[PDB]
Amino acid sequence: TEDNASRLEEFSKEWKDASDKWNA
Amino acid sequence: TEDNASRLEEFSKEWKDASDKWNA
Repeated sequence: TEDNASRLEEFSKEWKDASDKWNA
Repeated sequence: TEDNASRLEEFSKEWKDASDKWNA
């Protein structure tokens, strides 16, 4: 569970970067 | 674990919105 949570906390940065890129 | 699951259930809506936007 904690490993999966760490994976998602890592992936959220990538998703935020993608959303910021696509907002422009 | 339950807080992380709630976070992912919230984020899935945003990902679905992004996929729907990019399908057009």
